[PDB]
Amino acid sequence: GLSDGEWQQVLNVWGKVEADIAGHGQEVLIRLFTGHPETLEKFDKFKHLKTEAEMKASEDLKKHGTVVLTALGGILKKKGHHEAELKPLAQSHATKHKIPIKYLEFISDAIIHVLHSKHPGDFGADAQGAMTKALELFRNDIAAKYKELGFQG
Ligand code: HEM
Ligand SMILES: [O-]
Repeated sequence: GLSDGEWQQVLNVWGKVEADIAGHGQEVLIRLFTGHPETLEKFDKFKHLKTEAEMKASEDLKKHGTVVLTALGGILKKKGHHEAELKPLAQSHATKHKIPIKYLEFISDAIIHVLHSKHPGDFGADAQGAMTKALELFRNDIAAKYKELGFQG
């Protein structure tokens, strides 16, 4: 797990995201979709976004970005005691949305990239280490639920 010091770093970094949840959410999803087009296909409502300009101009994409980061933020604030919050998310993503765990790795990487992109020089090595541990814990706990369901893709 993460140490108290690491969780404090995670939540300090998260404060940066909370100042502009929509902007961060939008950029994380655009980073995901442009770097891994196959992920866009999992969203029937975003499949029409044929270009990054259309992605940038989509208010519904920003809306979903807000939903995604709000959910992740809720989980992070639990500092690992997130079973009740994480289980339903893991189950909807495996059973309803059919999201392979690889795509969760992709979005975790996108979050780290967006943090550096929006806060260059202000997302330190310690902060990156802590946030990475938090995202890995998140991903790994979802993976355990995916294994329970026998879900691969
Ligand atoms: C940080 C990771 C993620 C978080 C916190 C997150 C959170 C959410 C939430 C809260 C919802 C709405 C409630 C629900 O259906 O469970 C949702 C819906 C959805 N998610 Fe995610 N998600 C994550 C990653 C992904 C990834 C990586 C994909 C696909 C590559 C994905 C695909 C979907 C789809 C298709 C929906 C339904 C969208 C719609 O048509 O309204 N999610 N997600
Ligand atoms: O999502």
